[PDB]
Amino acid sequence: GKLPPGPSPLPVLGNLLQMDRKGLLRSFLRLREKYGDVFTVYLGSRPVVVLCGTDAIREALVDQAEAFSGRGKIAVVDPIFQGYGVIFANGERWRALRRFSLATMRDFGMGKRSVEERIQEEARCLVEELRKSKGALLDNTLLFHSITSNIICSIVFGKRFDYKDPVFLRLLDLFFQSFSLISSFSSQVFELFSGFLKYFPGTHRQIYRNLQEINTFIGQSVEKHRATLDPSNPRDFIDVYLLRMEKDKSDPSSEFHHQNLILTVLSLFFAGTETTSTTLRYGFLLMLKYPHVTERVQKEIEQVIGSHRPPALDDRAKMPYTDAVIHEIQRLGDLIPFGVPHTVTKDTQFRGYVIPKNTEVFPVLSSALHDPRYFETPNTFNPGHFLDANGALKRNEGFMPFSLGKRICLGEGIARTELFLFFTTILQNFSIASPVPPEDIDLTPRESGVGNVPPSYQIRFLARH
Ligand code: HEM
Ligand SMILES: Clc1ccc(-n2ccnc2)cc1
Repeated sequence: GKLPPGPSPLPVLGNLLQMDRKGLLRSFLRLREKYGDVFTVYLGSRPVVVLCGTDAIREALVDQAEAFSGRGKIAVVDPIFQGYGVIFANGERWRALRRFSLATMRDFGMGKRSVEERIQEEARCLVEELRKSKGALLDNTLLFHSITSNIICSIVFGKRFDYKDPVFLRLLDLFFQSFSLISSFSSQVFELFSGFLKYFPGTHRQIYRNLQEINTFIGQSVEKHRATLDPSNPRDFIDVYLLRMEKDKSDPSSEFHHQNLILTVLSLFFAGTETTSTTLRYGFLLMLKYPHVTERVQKEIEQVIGSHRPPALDDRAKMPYTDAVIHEIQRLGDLIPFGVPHTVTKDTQFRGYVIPKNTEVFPVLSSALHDPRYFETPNTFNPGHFLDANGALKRNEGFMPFSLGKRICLGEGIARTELFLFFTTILQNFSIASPVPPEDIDLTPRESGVGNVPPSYQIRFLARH
């Protein structure tokens, strides 16, 4: 049986000595050199199994997507989730919420259409709020978080917030700031010595007080939604959850109990707002480094969508180039370097090693988007990776930014749609430009932990006439 190869760990400390100074990801890469694609590492006491390569990630999450369908714990945030919510819940509790939220939000907009029209709309706004900026050097960080947040809030909270609404701007600002702490160094030195450090002050405390405020807003908005619930017509995700939360109060095992409502509404409100938004942020920072790549996208929009009607989702097909630039933005982006933690649900048999039940598994996704076996020139923005000789969209076994298996990003649908509608609708109406010389544009992440934060930058949105 035995666990995969890795360095011999010391008591308490685990393989802390073999760890690279830069952080976790870098470390897993420096060990893959000595052991290869699949190997074992001990983060302090807890042994994890790292997975590198496009192959290893699928042989596990795709070909045995049941023994790996288990969610692990993320150091700094377990305190607030304690295993609840739809993202961190396990076993039956997981399927319980997963299916519910996947179904609730779906037949409430998501799925397709109702949301598409919602996005073209939110985008329409993002376009007039940008005209207002009269193309003055701004910081799209906040604004971006807004447009992707509204899309999700309309599904969960049902309502939509104004771009300059103080409350709204605080949750957003809170999400951003928090993701940045969740991906900092402590958020990692914690993963290791969480039990050790938690007794002393640090950023781990700040991540708590942060999610707190949000949980409040979530919570105090559950009350508002409470006294206004017209069972004959639910308004959003909260109502539906409320209708079934009240319904099953005779089954003291129904995972539908506040704890979840808040933590699930937080999982969908944080992710739904966070990633899609910083992907575009990274996207555009990449559109300044390569202005010649923008001209094309703005031309492909011109041939297809023309320029007298907002981009529709259908257009993603007739626009194979822009599709590839996005897959490439997403690929180089790599917002989630080593995917949210996993765990085998049973004694699993993998490649010749026997991973005991409940053993944490990290699917280094970064080493799948950057894999040389599937991506020629993986470290170079190359819309080619996703195209054939006849210049058409081509699939690629290495493109797994949302991940794979039963734990695959619940919101892959929305996201891919939001990206294509916002991204083109903007480039359709505006033409980015920034004071920094393209060769000087740096894409190195500002923070790289469980998440990759693109450095902050200024960009002006010159209107196109
Ligand atoms: C730029 C877009 C996005 C990217 C790159 C992304 C990334 C991912 C990744 C890498 C995971 C972990 C998969 C795993 O367990 O191995 C995940 C999970 C998750 N994401 Fe996203 N995500 C995106 C947007 C969204 C959106 C728009 C929502 C909200 C509707 C969302 C909600 C979720 C949820 C609920 C999970 C947990 C799923 C589960 O436990 O089964 N994400 N996503
Ligand atoms: Cl702790 C954590 C992990 C993943 C996500 N996420 C973001 C987008 N999809 C998943 C949010 C929070």
